[PDB]
Amino acid sequence: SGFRKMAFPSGKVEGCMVQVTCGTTTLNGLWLDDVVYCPRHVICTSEDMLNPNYEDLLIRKSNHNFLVQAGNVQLRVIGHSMQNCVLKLKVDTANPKTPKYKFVRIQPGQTFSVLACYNGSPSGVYQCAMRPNFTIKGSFLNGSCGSVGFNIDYDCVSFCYMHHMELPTGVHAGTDLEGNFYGPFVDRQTAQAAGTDTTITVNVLAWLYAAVINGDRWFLNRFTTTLNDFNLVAMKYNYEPLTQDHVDILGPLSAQTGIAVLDMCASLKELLQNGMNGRTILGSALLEDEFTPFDVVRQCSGVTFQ
Amino acid sequence: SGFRKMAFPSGKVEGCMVQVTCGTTTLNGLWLDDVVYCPRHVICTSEDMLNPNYEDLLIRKSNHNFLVQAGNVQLRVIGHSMQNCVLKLKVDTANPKTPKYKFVRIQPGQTFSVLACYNGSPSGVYQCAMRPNFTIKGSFLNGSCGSVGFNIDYDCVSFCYMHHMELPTGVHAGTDLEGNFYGPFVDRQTAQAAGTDTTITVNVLAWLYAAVINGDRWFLNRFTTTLNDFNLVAMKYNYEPLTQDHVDILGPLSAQTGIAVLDMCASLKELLQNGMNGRTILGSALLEDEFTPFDVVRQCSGVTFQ
Ligand SMILES: *[C@@H](CS(C)(=O)=O)[C@H](CCC(N)=O)NC(=O)[C@H](CC(C)C)NC(=O)[C@@H](NC(=O)[C@H](CC)NC(=O)CCOCCOCCOCCOCCNC(=O)CCCC[C@H]1[SH]=C[C@@H]2NC(=O)N[C@@H]21)C(C)(C)C
Ligand SMILES: *[C@@H](CS(C)(=O)=O)[C@H](CCC(N)=O)NC(=O)[C@H](CC(C)C)NC(=O)[C@@H](NC(=O)[C@H](CC)NC(=O)CCOCCOCCOCCOCCNC(=O)CCCC[C@H]1[SH]=C[C@@H]2NC(=O)N[C@@H]21)C(C)(C)C
Ligand SMILES: [Cl-]
Ligand SMILES: [Cl-]
Ligand SMILES: [Cl-]
Ligand code: NA
Ligand code: NA
Repeated sequence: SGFRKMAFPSGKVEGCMVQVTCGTTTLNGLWLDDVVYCPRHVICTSEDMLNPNYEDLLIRKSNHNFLVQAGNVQLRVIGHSMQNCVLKLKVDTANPKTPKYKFVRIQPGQTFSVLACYNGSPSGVYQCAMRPNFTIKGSFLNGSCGSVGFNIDYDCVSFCYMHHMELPTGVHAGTDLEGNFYGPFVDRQTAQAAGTDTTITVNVLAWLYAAVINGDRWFLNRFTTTLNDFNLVAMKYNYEPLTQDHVDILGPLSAQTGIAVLDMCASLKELLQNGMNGRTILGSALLEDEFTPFDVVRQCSGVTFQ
Repeated sequence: SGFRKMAFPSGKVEGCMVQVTCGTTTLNGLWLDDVVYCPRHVICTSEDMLNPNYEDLLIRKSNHNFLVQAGNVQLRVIGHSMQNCVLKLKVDTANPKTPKYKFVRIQPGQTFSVLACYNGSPSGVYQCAMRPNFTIKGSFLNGSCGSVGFNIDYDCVSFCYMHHMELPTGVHAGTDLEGNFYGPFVDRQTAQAAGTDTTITVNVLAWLYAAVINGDRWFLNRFTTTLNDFNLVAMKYNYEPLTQDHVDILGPLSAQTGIAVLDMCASLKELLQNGMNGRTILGSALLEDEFTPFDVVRQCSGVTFQ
């Protein structure tokens, strides 16, 4: 038993991380097969990141204007193209450690592991969620771009995020592995703001089910609620409205625990209105929203089948 | 910027994980060089884990009573010995992926990454701390024994924990890699209890420095305190007494931020007496104690030198 912010094992992604340098710009690349993927802003100088012309910048470059190092061993670039906001660099050697993989574009509320990298080298792993405003609450410094987010399913790595920038609020923005931004953001040093964020209601409910699985039951009450009366309360506390589809995906946890989804909604309603009274739930004084229903089943049972 | 519960990249440890089976007991082993390390209770049957005689159980076994699988490929055992609560299994093949490593025994308050494993296969990574009562607040199920805790320094893996059991309070106990229990625990299914736990004061202070580094400053006040007047308050809230040695190891964060350690103690005193008033610090309503001073410097700067 126990319930932690759990990330996927990072080794399969570590074997893909390389360094990419173009001019006075160095960052991280993802080496899969004979392609290295990386943020297109590697082709900028610092003096030219406010409103760059990537199209011009790219034609002006040749394959020898890209040092790719896999640790110590240079990889010769033999081709270069841009898709949306990523650079694809064709190299002369397929990565022997390329895992089984997919490029996926995730939905807001979905979680993933981030391998934070510097100088093409893995530094740390943590878990986070695509926020409803298409930002992530990451931990990233200068040099971290090209770090990726991923889920693992079987021996299959689903890459979902590549890091590009920090907004002034201290939150992070990036792309899918086809180079398409999550949210209404562009890769330039302009005054962009995220939407006001919201609490991921279905994840809060999933995490109250994890608390019950782990013997933490004090907040369960004898009441029920309708979906609309729940949303009337929840939206007052800046929770996303709960949808029938979200009730549906909670069904397996409801069946496992014997607590009806709208009964768990009743418990959450009372927690929002009354607060916790100095109590905690799985060691938290806040209601956590960065575990999906799948995350709860994986950590509480699925891992034993690894 | 940003501050997450960050684990070390797990790939170097993933390359060491194998499965060990002896009879009706399967768990995880750590394969370094030509030795596999694992909990000695692999030599029990379930019916015989209440008060086993490991000495007897061990002599009754031969090298062919141990199936070691590195994924699909069996490793022939050519010798077997017991040190404290670990089994060492000599095999005929040194692990080609053995990292540079040390066995270290950590202190209470120190943090480490856990690679949780089932069937000799990596399932998840999370960060935790050796609690003052020599337990850890883990996430472990049936099949997880032999999962390890570690820190990485350079390319060097310091192994500090091997998982053996869960106490009735839902917390975890285990050994160093020489098989010595952290705390007053034994590897048998008897009614053992941990000491009442305490809050790791120096880690709370480290995490208030991380909050200041990351622009979260609301809780800083104009006051100072003496060490004894601080401990008078802190011990009332179940905090470990702050020692001069703990003040000393906060010095680098004090110099970086320009906030004197005893001024930060004054801010923590006011937080303990008044509470947060619905405010949060780095997204928490509780004062977090599972980041060391080193953890804060690593995540806020050190990683850029990876
Ligand atoms: C990874 C990179 S690496 C290489 O280090 O590995 C890092 C990861 C960072 C992290 N901590 O997570 N990423 C980066 O460093 C980013 C790279 C960028 C290429 C995306 N950068 C950042 O993350 C930086 N973040 C930002 O800069 C953010 C969001 C991008 N923004 C801000 O912080 C707020 C800044 O606002 C300042 C105001 O900016 C301008 C306002 O925008 C509107 C104007 O836009 C149109 C521009 N117009 C022109 O240029 C016209 C020119 C010609 C006509 C002119 S000339 C005379 C006329 N008069 C006029 O008025 N106009 C006419 C960072 C580093 C975190 C801060
Ligand atoms: C990893 C293993 S694996 C194989 O699955 O990979 C797992 C990880 C578990 C996890 N979730 O983290 N680990 C385990 O399964 C552990 C393996 C063990 C070998 C350590 N087990 C556990 O973690 C279990 N945990 C526990 O069992 C814990 C702590 C060990 N304890 C409890 O939960 C509380 C249980 O208390 C029950 C009472 O027990 C007995 C009281 O103890 C005092 C007595 O001790 C002396 C015994 N005396 C004798 O035997 C005397 C016999 C002869 C004389 C007798 S006969 C007639 C006379 N009359 C008398 O009165 N006496 C005389 C677990 C699985 C989590 C619950
Ligand atoms: Cl939701
Ligand atoms: Cl302390
Ligand atoms: Cl909290
Ligand atoms: Na919803
Ligand atoms: Na102390």
